[PDB]
Formats: sequence, C-alpha cells, structure tokens
Amino acid sequence: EPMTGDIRLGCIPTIAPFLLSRVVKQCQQAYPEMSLLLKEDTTERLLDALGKGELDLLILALPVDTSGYHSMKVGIDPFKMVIHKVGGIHQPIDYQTLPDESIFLLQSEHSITGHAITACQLGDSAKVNPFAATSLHTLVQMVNSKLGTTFLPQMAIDAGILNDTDLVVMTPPGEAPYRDIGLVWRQTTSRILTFRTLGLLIQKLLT
Amino acid sequence: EPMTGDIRLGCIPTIAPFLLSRVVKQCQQAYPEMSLLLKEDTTERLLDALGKGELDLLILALPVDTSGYHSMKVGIDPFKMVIHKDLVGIDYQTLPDESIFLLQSEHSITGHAITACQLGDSAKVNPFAATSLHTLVQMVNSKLGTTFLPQMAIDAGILNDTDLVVMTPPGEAPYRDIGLVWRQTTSRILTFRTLGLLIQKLL
Repeated sequence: EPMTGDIRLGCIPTIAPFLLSRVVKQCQQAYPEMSLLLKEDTTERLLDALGKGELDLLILALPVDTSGYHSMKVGIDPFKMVIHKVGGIHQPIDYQTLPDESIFLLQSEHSITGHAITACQLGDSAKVNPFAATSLHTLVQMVNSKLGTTFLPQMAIDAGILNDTDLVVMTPPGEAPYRDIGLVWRQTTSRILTFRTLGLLIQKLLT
Repeated sequence: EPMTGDIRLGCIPTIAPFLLSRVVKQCQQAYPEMSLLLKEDTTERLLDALGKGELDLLILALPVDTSGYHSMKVGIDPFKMVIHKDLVGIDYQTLPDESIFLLQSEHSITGHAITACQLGDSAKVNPFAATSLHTLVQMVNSKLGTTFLPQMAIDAGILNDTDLVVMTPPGEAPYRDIGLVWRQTTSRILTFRTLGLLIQKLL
C-alpha cells in the first residue's frame, strides 16, 4: 500500500513549473504503481481543495496559513532580483533609488508576492508596478524589455528561466531573503509513510 | 486623447509571456503619455472586468463569447503538438490513455486545441488540470506525454534548452485566432484600432 495507489497532489504555480516534472518522473521510475493526480492552483484554493477532500497532498511555499493541517518543511530557496545587464547601479540595494512603478509583482493571491515583500524588506508600495501578473515568465520578459525589475525564486533561475535573456542576478536586501518550501497534508492521513517519502525525495530534489 | 491617459489592458496567460512585453515596450516608446495598467487573467474573468468597468481593453482569442462587446481579429497562430526527441513515430489513436497534457477548461486554449485538432477521446487526456504551458513543456520534456502549444510560444523560444520536436496536429484548421475586445460604447476608437494594428504587425 505505501508508495502505491492514487494520490491527488497539489502544487502552486511558482513551484510546479520547475520542480514538478522531476518529482513525477522519479516517482514514475521508482514507484510505477503510484498514480499522482496533479493539480496546479494558488495557495488558498489548494488548501481549500485539501479541506474538501479534492487533494491529499500539497507542495506549498511554507509561510502561509495551514490551520487544521499537518505541514512539514522540506527546504529553502533564496530570492533574487533581476535587471537587464543596461541598468546595474548599486549592489547594496536601496529601494528608494528605483523609479516609481518599476518593481513588478504577481497578483496578491500568489504567495510569492508577500514572501518576497517581507523577506526582501520592501516597505515602499509606491515602488511597485501596477501589473496584476500571474506568471513569472511574463515578468521575466518585462524585465528583459528594460521595463523594470522583479524578484525571482532561486529554483526558477536554476532551471534556466534566465536563459535567452540579458538579465543579471543581484542579491536583494538581506536579513533572511529566502522562502521555505514545505509539504502539507491532513492530520487524519493514513499515508504518512508515503508523504514522508515524497518529502524526502523533494528535499533531496531541492539542491 | 488618443494614446494619452490611463488604459486598463488585460491579457490571457497563454498569450502574455510571448507578446505583452513587446506590446508595452513599443507603446511606451511611440506613445510615452499612455499608461498601460496591465492584468494577467483568464478569459471569463477578463470579460467580467470589462463589463463591470475594471478593464477597458482585452487581448483574447476570437472564438469566445463576446456578446455585447466589440471584437477585432488581429491575427492567427497555429497549434503544434510537441513531443520528446527520442519518442517519435497523422497521430492516430496509437497514443496511450492519460497521455495528452491539457490545461484546465478555465483557459480557452484547451477548447481551442480540442476543436481545432479534432480531439474527441477524453481518455487520452492526462488529468493534470494545469494552468501554465511551461509546466506542461517540462512534463513533455521528461518523456511523460504530449501537449499542444501555440506557435507564438515556440516563436518566443519555449522549446529552447529542451529536447522537444514539433509535429503537425490532425486538424483541418489547426490554428487559433487572436483578437482585441472592448466595450461597444467606447470613445477611444482610434486608440484601440491603433493598438490592434500594432499587435497585428507584431503577430
């Protein structure tokens, strides 16, 4: 029964595009009798889906509200800020130097907006472009068009989201500028061995 | 004032990462006094925002429900089926079950690819229910199935640093139309036609 059967897995669109294929291919090779029924959605709808019984496991970015659930941290990944290679000004980043609507952020339903704001210490909301984005690939294209800057997760950079771009990587304002990756499941699960195995595989996948 | 002032423009996630940056770049170079207040969202939510006044202009497809609005077609982009480089060889029902990767019905590209490629067998669809074509590209590059892709994604380099090859899907009209949608009672007729010509030249 462990590592066998149908498991309905949820993963947020800031994690799934550059982790999920390696998660699924390894489980196909090592556990071919386990069928992962995936779903890509944002955090609140994913936790709700776990509440209704729609899903059994969620791959989330950890600092969210997981009340009534069990949550296991499986890794960290830092934040970076990207600019076209031609406006590199100063490495210790002052947010007040930047022009007015020049920091692109996803719609606030994506947890990466709040995580990047709190972790990289963005205090001036006037610095935030009024783009209501949903894809970080769109923002990478916007920054590559010299239209501003954005925060990128490290796991996006390591999978070549900056390929075919003139973007460069900077270190954001410090004081723990990272994001926790974690696994979420119901407290009444009967598949704790499977979820701990998936967590160990994901943690090892987060190099 | 044509190309001056605030314009609230919405774009679907299956078009935006391949055209929106170039649209905004050319607009702020040729018309620097027009501010594009942008939004990425799916077709029904963009239509709801257009009807309630939250947005003024939408970049969508043509074959969606645009009752009570004005649609202008600005071009086409073909549908192409992409597969891993090792896995190759009119594309009939040879494919196994749960193999075609499709986005949720929330995104119009699913219905567009289904109707334009004559996909009548749902059993060949993998039950992913995705939202991002880049995730599906990563899944196909891991030898996990097929997916449909718009030509504008391939032109923007979505197959770069992958091992995917392009195949012609079995459709009589294997393409998707692109269009601009706005309220019929608008006064910015010249601005919207200008942006439509701009997008049409870009496509």
